[PDB]
Amino acid sequence: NWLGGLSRAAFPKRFVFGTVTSAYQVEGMAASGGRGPSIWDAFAHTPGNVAGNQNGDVATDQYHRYKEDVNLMKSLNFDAYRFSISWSRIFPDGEGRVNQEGVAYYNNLINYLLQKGITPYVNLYHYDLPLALEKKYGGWLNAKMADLFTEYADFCFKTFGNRVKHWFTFNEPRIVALLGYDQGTNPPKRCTKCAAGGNSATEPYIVAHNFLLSHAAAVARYRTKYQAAQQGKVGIVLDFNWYEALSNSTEDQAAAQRARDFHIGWYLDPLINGHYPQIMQDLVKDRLPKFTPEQARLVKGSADYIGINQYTASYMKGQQLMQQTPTSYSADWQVTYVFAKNGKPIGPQANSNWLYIVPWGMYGCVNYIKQKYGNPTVVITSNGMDQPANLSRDQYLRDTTRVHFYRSYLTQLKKAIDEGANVAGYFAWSLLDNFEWLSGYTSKFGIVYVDFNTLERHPKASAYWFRDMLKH
Ligand SMILES: [Zn+2]
Repeated sequence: NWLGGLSRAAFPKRFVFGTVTSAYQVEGMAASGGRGPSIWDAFAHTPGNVAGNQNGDVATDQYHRYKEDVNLMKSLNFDAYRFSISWSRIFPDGEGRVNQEGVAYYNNLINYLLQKGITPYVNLYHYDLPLALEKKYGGWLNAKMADLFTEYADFCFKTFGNRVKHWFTFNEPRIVALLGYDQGTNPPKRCTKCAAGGNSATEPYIVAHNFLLSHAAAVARYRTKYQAAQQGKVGIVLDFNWYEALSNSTEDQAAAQRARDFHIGWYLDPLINGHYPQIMQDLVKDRLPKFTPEQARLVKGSADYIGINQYTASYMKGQQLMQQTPTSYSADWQVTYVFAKNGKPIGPQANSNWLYIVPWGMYGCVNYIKQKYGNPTVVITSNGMDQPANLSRDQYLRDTTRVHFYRSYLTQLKKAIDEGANVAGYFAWSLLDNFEWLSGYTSKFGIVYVDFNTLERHPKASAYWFRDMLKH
């Protein structure tokens, strides 16, 4: 049947299903309601940076329409909603003066969600550093971010935490490090070649270290000041795409494992075990910052659950490990990407070139975390695929590839859970077609279509699929 045997009964009791957005991608009102600019506002307003020179000034205008969108997600039988708070909408300069109008918006959103029986899962940060902090402090290159982020987090805990019980600090710090400071294609556009400056061999590691230290500091503040009264939880969201050895050779299996360690272990080994992966210590050496014993003890165990954003999988081919002049975080892995095996592609691509449709990658990732890291509580915090630009409304709505995508990926997640993986929830990226970063409005990830001329919402076939699967 079109559900393929899936329903709430096929998952654990009290398993959480939700949808996901982020502030800059859906809110709009980017320069209104008292919001200060983020590094993404500056980046997107520069000609050439985003597809079609588009930006998030208006986006889906969820700022004005949030009750429509909450009504819709309730009608589709979701239990929860993952969204982010824009740091610069609360603190336009990232520190100092509070924008009360911004505070009121998130109060209103949170209160309506609760009124409608949808649990808020709230991210503090989703790529959108206040531009003032980038300019004044140098953003995530500066260890002072720990203090700056903790003060912002403290405000959010105090202001919203009597109602919000499920927090995340960051979203995919690996992607910030990779695209912001290795390749230099996302803000602040730093890299060895880059006009803005940078060093692709050192800066990604500095940035990741500062995310880990800031996460740990924010959680320490939660636990020492707020947790007794509020009784909520705080985690982090990490991307993890699967790596499969191209062959059973020792060198191909070692390559796939190196890729896992440089991708997810970079954050998970510190968060679970209190140190960076051994292979990273061995290869990156003095370019990898060292936690002091005290810092390592603050980072270890500092995530109450691990959010995983899972989309795709790649084959990995190995090589003899060589002594090499450092060039970049990416080159440090000493692996070779491969997208076919035995003459067959690993899967077909969605609209995004990096997004190969590989449902068994979901099982791969979840099983791996279960087996390697002592089966921590995991929440799938994003999973989904995109349609291309320029389709007709009805073409967007008949999204049979996305229906197949969710049925297959959820069957694979179910397989892992039935084998004992401690997965507590699953969140579809995205509730709505939205501003997809460098792709702007040319990539459509939503289970709900948004007409970007009229701003009208129309649920796609995949939205009705969820509604059917999730009925109580
Ligand atoms: Zn509006």
